[PDB]
Amino acid sequence: NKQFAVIGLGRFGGSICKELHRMGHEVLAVDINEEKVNAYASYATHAVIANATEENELLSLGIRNFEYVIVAIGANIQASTLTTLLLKELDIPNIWVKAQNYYHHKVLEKIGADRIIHPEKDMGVKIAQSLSDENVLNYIDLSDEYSIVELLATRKLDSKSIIDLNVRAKYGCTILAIKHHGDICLSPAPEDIIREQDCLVIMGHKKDIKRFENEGM
Amino acid sequence: NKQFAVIGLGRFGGSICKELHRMGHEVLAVDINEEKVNAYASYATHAVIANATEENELLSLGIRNFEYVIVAIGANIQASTLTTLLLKELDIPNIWVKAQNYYHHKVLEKIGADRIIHPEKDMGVKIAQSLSDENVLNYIDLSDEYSIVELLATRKLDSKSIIDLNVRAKYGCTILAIKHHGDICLSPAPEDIIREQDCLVIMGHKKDIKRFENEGM
Amino acid sequence: NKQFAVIGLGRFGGSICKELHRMGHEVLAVDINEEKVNAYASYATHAVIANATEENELLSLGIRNFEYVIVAIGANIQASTLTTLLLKELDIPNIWVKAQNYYHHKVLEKIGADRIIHPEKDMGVKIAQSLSDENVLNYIDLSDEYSIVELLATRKLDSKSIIDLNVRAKYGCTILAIKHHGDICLSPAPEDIIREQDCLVIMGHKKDIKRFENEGM
Amino acid sequence: NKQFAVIGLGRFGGSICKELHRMGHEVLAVDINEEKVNAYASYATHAVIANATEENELLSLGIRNFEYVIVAIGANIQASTLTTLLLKELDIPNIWVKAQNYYHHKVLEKIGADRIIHPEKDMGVKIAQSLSDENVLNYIDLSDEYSIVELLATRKLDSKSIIDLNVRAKYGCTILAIKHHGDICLSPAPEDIIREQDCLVIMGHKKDIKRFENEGM
Amino acid sequence: NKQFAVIGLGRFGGSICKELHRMGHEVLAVDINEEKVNAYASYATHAVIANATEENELLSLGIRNFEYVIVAIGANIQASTLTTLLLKELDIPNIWVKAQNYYHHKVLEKIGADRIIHPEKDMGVKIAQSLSDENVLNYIDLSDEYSIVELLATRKLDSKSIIDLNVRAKYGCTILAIKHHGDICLSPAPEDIIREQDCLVIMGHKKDIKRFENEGM
Amino acid sequence: NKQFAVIGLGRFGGSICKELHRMGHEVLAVDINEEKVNAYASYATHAVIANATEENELLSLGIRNFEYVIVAIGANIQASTLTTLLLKELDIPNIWVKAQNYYHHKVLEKIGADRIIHPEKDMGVKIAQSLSDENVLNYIDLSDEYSIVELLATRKLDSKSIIDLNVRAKYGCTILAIKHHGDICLSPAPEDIIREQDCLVIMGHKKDIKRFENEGM
Amino acid sequence: NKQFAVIGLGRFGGSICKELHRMGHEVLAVDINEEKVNAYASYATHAVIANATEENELLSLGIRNFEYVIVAIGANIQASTLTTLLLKELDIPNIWVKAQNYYHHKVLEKIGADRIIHPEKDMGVKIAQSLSDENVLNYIDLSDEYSIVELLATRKLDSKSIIDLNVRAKYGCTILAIKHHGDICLSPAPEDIIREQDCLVIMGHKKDIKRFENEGM
Amino acid sequence: NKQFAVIGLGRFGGSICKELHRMGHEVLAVDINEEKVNAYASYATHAVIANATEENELLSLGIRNFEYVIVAIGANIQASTLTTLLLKELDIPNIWVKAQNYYHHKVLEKIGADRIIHPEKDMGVKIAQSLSDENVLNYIDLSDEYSIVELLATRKLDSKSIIDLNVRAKYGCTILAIKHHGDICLSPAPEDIIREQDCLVIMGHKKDIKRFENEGM
Ligand SMILES: Nc1ncnc2c1ncn2[C@@H]1O[C@H](COP(=O)(O)OP(=O)(O)OP(=O)(O)O)[C@@H](O)[C@H]1O
Ligand SMILES: Nc1ncnc2c1ncn2[C@@H]1O[C@H](COP(=O)(O)OP(=O)(O)OP(=O)(O)O)[C@@H](O)[C@H]1O
Ligand SMILES: Nc1ncnc2c1ncn2[C@@H]1O[C@H](COP(=O)(O)OP(=O)(O)OP(=O)(O)O)[C@@H](O)[C@H]1O
Ligand SMILES: Nc1ncnc2c1ncn2[C@@H]1O[C@H](COP(=O)(O)OP(=O)(O)OP(=O)(O)O)[C@@H](O)[C@H]1O
Ligand SMILES: Nc1ncnc2c1ncn2[C@@H]1O[C@H](COP(=O)(O)OP(=O)(O)OP(=O)(O)O)[C@@H](O)[C@H]1O
Ligand SMILES: Nc1ncnc2c1ncn2[C@@H]1O[C@H](COP(=O)(O)OP(=O)(O)OP(=O)(O)O)[C@@H](O)[C@H]1O
Ligand SMILES: Nc1ncnc2c1ncn2[C@@H]1O[C@H](COP(=O)(O)OP(=O)(O)OP(=O)(O)O)[C@@H](O)[C@H]1O
Ligand SMILES: Nc1ncnc2c1ncn2[C@@H]1O[C@H](COP(=O)(O)OP(=O)(O)OP(=O)(O)O)[C@@H](O)[C@H]1O
Ligand code: NA
Ligand code: NA
Ligand code: NA
Ligand code: NA
Repeated sequence: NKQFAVIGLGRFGGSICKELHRMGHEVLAVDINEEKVNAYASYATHAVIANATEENELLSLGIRNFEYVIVAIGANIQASTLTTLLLKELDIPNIWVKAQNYYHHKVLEKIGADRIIHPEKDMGVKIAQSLSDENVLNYIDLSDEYSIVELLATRKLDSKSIIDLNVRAKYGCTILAIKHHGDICLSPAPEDIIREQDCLVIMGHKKDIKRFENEGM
Repeated sequence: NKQFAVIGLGRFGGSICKELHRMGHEVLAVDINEEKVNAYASYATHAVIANATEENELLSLGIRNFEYVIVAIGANIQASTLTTLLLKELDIPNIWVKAQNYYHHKVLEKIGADRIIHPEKDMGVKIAQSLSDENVLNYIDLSDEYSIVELLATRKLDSKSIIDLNVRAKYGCTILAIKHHGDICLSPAPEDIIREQDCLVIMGHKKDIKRFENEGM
Repeated sequence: NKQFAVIGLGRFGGSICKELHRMGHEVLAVDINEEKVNAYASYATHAVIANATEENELLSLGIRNFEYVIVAIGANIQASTLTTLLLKELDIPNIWVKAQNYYHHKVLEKIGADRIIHPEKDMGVKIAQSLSDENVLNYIDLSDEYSIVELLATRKLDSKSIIDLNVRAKYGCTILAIKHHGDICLSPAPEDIIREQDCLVIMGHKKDIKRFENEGM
Repeated sequence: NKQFAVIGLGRFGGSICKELHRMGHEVLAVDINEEKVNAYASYATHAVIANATEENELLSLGIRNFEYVIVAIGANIQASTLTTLLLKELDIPNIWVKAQNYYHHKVLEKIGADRIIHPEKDMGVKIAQSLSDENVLNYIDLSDEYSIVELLATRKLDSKSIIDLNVRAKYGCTILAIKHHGDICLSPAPEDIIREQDCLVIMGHKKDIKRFENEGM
Repeated sequence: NKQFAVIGLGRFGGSICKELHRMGHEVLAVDINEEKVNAYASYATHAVIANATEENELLSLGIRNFEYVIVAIGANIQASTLTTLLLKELDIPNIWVKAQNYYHHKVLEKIGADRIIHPEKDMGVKIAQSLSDENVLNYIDLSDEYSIVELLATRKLDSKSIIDLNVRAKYGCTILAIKHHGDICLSPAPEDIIREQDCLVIMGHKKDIKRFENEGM
Repeated sequence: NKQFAVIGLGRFGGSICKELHRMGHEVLAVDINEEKVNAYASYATHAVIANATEENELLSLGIRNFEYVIVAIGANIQASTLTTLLLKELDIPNIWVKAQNYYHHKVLEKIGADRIIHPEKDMGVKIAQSLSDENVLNYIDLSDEYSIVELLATRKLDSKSIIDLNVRAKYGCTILAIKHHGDICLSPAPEDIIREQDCLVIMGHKKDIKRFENEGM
Repeated sequence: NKQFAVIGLGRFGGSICKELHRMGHEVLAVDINEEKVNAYASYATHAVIANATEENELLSLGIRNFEYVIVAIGANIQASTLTTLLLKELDIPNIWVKAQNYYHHKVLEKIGADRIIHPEKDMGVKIAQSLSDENVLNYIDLSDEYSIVELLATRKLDSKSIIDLNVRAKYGCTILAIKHHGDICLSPAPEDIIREQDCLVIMGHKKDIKRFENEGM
Repeated sequence: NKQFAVIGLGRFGGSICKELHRMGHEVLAVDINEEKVNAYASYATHAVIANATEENELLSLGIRNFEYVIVAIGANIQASTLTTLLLKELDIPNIWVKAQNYYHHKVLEKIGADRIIHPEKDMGVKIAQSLSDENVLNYIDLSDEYSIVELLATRKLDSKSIIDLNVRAKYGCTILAIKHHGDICLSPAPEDIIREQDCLVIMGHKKDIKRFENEGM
């Protein structure tokens, strides 16, 4: 019953479509280029060649049978803009659009895009964070000051316990998860040790985590 | 600090350069497009116009002394491949490369790319997960089975204590954080309550977290 | 006098610029085409080569201080849209935009265009009205029902007085003006006569005016 | 019986065709681009894909069954020129052609075009008139010195009568129409009042109308 | 001598310019192609780079004072037409124009071209006449019926006197000239003989000349 | 039986083909562009779409059933060169080729072209001769020193006889033909007169003809 | 049974395919351009139009029934690179690839190309050797110091024996073959003579051969 | 030394230039591509940017004094042909030309090319011979029947003497050289043995050599 349409098969849009189909959902792959439709037809419940900037073709797809629509056109600003305008004028509930710059974001905001995504920009900032800090594998920001960070275990952390490396007192951070040799310990007891090259999931303020990385690692 | 060289100022590479310079790192912005080098001039230490595939221009850039080199050319496969093979011939320790498809990733593997990144693919996976479940704001996967997940609160959770929603034994998860009205509570107590439209950071197995999303949300 | 800035010197925009400068107004002629800026140089106060979609060039033009800004780019939808959104971000009070189709008009509505113009459409309507009825030279519509209409005289009207063609009671209209042999009579008397190939300015309901065109012409 | 052919479907030509069809006439939409024919087929009694610069195709349309022919090609000077030459050499009674510049007008004049239209230029001068004079909504020029002008009612005109604002004596102009809240009074008696934001249709010399606008408004 | 201006240095126009300068005439070689103006520089009095369709450049060339202006642009119809209409607006007495097809010839007729030339067409007619009859070297048509024709001699004419081949009464023609071994005899006598592979200039009706070509050759 | 093939339908080639067909011959029109074949099919005994630079297509036309072949490709040097090489390697008796420059002539000479034609160049020199000498309508060169010239009769020649204007004694030229009001007198008697605007066909040395034009005209 | 696939029909690849077919082998000609397939279909046991950079098409050809595969694409570096990567990932035993530069060679080496060929470069060095030494017809290098060289017999060598021109003692080289008037003597006895313009196949160190050429020739 | 001029720096021509300069010859590297002239600057005596088809630039290069001129343009047939005809018109003694197909070779034959080379074709023949027989490393053909061939040794030949493999009488060939472990033995004795993975230089009839390859290898 729940229906997703993915217009603009690219890296972002193709990933969205393939992942939504893998999850067992109803997805329609839409693209103006025939080769992209041929490539993503195996990964969609239905795939059509449609110039989504044309109205008639959009109505022929039955764009109104879809609860969610994702305009993944991010390089052609005019195409994405007028596709989103068409979709909003056809009373589509949820419209998520890939953006290209701040001004494309402003245009999509003014025309009524329900969600605007900047994939390359967010990945750029995350990869820069992992770049300057070689210890960070991944993280998630709780706010402008707090976050949960996954770290690669260290020369200094090898064979040390959670009270030997106390963080709730020495840094104000909380030990959260340990990953060793494929196994994963959640909410670990104060007796658990950490070996080198393990995955340490910690949580707290960014500055305290950086201080732990500088002194405790 | 450190020495980063961002070849190919795109959305991804430009975000990398801007974020790295915001954190005060020496970042060399390299591109072939004059307007691209003009766009990130104030957002980098040195912004030079140069063709990265030419060995003479790479020697002119002094690229052999940089510790970190990130090429962000994804659409142009030949340029990215030859630039990566060049930098590897110049014996660069850290080479991070943005890829476009599986075969580009494999050809970067064979020529010695240190870290290959697929930004749009991972972001599409994340946004598709957020699309299938509107409650999920952000998340991070500890493995192929356990994750830390951020949720948006529901009318079904307004003014309900943490002990009322026992997640340690009813589902085997752990509530981690409560963001409310711009403030944030880390590692809360069983007596703290939940209002609607709050940010709930939980941690546990994916299936158990979604079981909560079904039963209690 | 006033401050007008005509971005996009086209046929429409070039006519605007030429006419406004003929009446002695400070008009800034802005275009990307060097030959276009060279064409209207003597027909404007300042004629500058600049890309209107670039924010830096718009700041260089001092466009933030102008009271009236008219962008005449119709064919290029993306350039017109981003220029309009730019000028609105710069808080311009009066933004007049030339449009190309309905969706361009809507996207200009959503980004805050002050007045959207469709020159070719309205002129086509007028010329089609003049085509269906060869008697109509020009006209202006007071509403969707009443108009002031200019006619070319017919052999059926040579040397016939205004009282002979009673239009106030026979059709409910009013004869307004009589152009003859380069001279012009405004608000004529019932004793003035009509010769053929004269300009007859009448006013009234469209259906009644055409009823006259049928019966008396 | 009366037949119109509209060659050159653009903004101007498309408007002409759609308006002529709305009026209940026989129109044939001709265009070299298939998409334009597909778009305007719903708005024409018949629509064909024809390269109107080719003779054979023009004869195949039966261009001789048409009393009126409108060459709305205004960007390609050679195409419009040779289409008009073909049409005049095929003994078409009325040929109306959209022009682009003064020299295209001269060429069409020399080859025998029955009417030459400059839509963008006329709209440019009219919009410039409405630009410098913010009170003018629309107008119609009776001669180089006299015209009928429609104006937006003023702060000063609110709740004032036609003898309180005497124009036949104080300015030499004639009150002609009033439009208030959707209703429209024609040839109004001296007792009618005028409220703010009403539409005031006046008629007279341009200088007297401007003096009224300066002092009386 | 005289003032010629060859606009559009092509094969035809370049030949005109080269031959006219060889005979010592002031010839202005005008073209848009820089290499074309460089090619005929030593073969003209003045060779200037200029766009002929621009009125300002034509005024810069001082083209209004030239007595003879020959535009040789044939492929580009619009450029040739506008250049011709320009030069006619500048009141040039002698305007010679190279045409490409019948409609280009007609549009040059209507805009006032003084002499329209079709070089390739006439040369094709001449070469086709020489192809149908290998005896014909060159010819000139006095009318649609009588011509002066040059023939190549045949074994059937070696050492035969002019009185032996009576052409004044047997066919009604006149033998005019005998070219033999680099020498040439004008208006020969009945006693002069003919050798093979000579140039025989005859004059008369086409049918009678070909009757000779059949019977005596 | 006699067969002509015309490859390269242009102005020159199209004229050759149309004139050869008008003469009642067997012509095959060959062109790579489909529109040219469609245009010249009505003027050829057979017309085909063939890329004449391909061998297989040439053999499929039966290029060997043709005694004469005319490569009228004059703008593409490589196409004409390799078509002529193919034709000579297929043992075609007579190959006549349109040339473009002296070096193309040399190439066609070396590869074995039977005849090389420079139509535009010859017409250029002839039109230049008619340009500098406004009296010359047409002519034919007998040698480097002698020629027959057709002239427009003169103010001075009006109503004068052939002995009154003696040329065999005063100039060494021979009176040859007179054309008056459509009639044409050949080999005229010494009593024939010449009126103004008549056509005077004279024959002799170029210098004597020029002296006659200067003094006798 | 033995199967060769030749992808990339060019001069090199076309020669490989035609020669392999002449030898009586099983060859499949693959090319993205239809005309190349049409040209080489007569010279291959099977020829198909296939975009070899696409996987699906490669599997459809049955690229796995081929023991040898030759990627003769040498101008498009990306196409050849990704075709070779596909072929190696499909477990093709022998992959021989035409290269373009040293860096393309390095890429093909890293991705696992079984053989890399530089045809133009090797022919360039061989033709340069024959250029500076006009006596060398062909040769074969045994090592960096020894080679067998074929030479054109000399003015000095005419009618001289193998002991009269002793090379095993005077130069350290070995006489190997003589070719005279089409006949060829192998391992010749000490009595054989050598005439001028014969072919002399000698073998030894490069320096001794050059000394023989300088003094003995 | 000598004077070589390499026009058209390609893979073949660039290899020629590099090898000839390595051997210390005055080589003029001529190309139209600026980057190509910049690439071989250090690998030539003089590297000049020039269009070879322009006669003026060829005179500027002083090409008329060079003894050897090698044009390596193969893809561009017209440029190569006109350059060759130019250099032949300048009476160059030695003109070597790279060809692309048979007809290009013939047109170079007809215009007087001294030596025409087909590098890719001959290399394809050689590599196809090495493909049909993996034992063949290199070879040189003494005629259409006898060759000197280099083989890779087989397990079937390890530690077998030359007299054990009698090739003079069993097959009529002669073993010439044995390369082993970087050393090389010329004209070996019957007592020398053969190890596997050695280079065996043999000489004789092709059929007899392959008979050995079958029976003894
Ligand atoms: N009407 C349309 N107009 C334009 N593109 C369309 C349309 N319909 C579908 N598409 C497809 O949308 C895709 C948008 O990809 P594009 O290259 O423009 O963006 P991108 O942001 O660079 O891509 P990526 O998602 O890989 O980051 C293209 O594959 C295009 O074929
Ligand atoms: N050889 C090169 N040398 C330097 N810069 C280059 C080179 N090739 C491409 N670039 C630059 O790389 C940038 C990104 O290239 P491209 O458009 O191929 O990437 P993309 O992956 O499609 O973009 P995005 O990063 O926005 O997803 C551009 O600014 C381009 O100018
Ligand atoms: N970004 C820009 N900045 C400045 N000038 C621009 C820009 N984009 C277009 N123009 C100019 O706008 C003018 C008109 O543009 P365009 O051809 O798209 O309009 P049009 O509506 O088709 O024309 P017309 O006004 O004659 O109907 C041109 O002179 C062009 O150079
Ligand atoms: N034979 C033809 N040659 C050229 N255009 C043709 C022909 N037949 C039809 N057309 C159409 O005529 C139209 C002319 O529009 P064009 O863009 O050239 O003019 P314009 O003056 O800029 O348009 P507008 O009327 O919107 O102001 C095009 O849509 C074109 O497809
Ligand atoms: N507007 C222009 N102003 C000046 N020169 C021009 C202009 N347009 C074209 N030319 C020149 O006219 C010459 C001939 O033009 P074109 O190729 O259209 O003629 P053509 O009739 O095909 O040639 P040919 O005379 O060889 O038969 C060229 O040298 C070109 O550069
Ligand atoms: N194989 C072919 N290659 C190229 N042109 C071909 C071929 N076969 C036929 N043609 C035709 O030959 C004609 C040659 O005309 P082109 O414009 O090249 O020469 P031109 O000398 O400028 O012409 P013109 O005869 O009018 O002076 C073209 O119409 C082309 O379509
Ligand atoms: N997938 C493909 N991508 C690109 N080219 C392909 C592909 N499949 C076949 N081909 C063919 O491979 C050939 C490669 O020739 P190309 O001109 O690129 O190389 P080259 O090294 O200059 O050639 P040559 O072998 O003559 O030296 C072309 O004819 C092309 O049509
Ligand atoms: N007229 C010219 N004058 C000078 N250089 C030229 C000219 N035309 C082509 N070249 C040069 O010749 C070189 C080779 O040309 P092209 O690409 O046609 O040859 P190719 O045979 O395909 O190449 P390769 O030698 O690698 O097989 C290029 O560097 C090109 O710039
Ligand atoms: Na992207
Ligand atoms: Na317009
Ligand atoms: Na021509
Ligand atoms: Na090559």
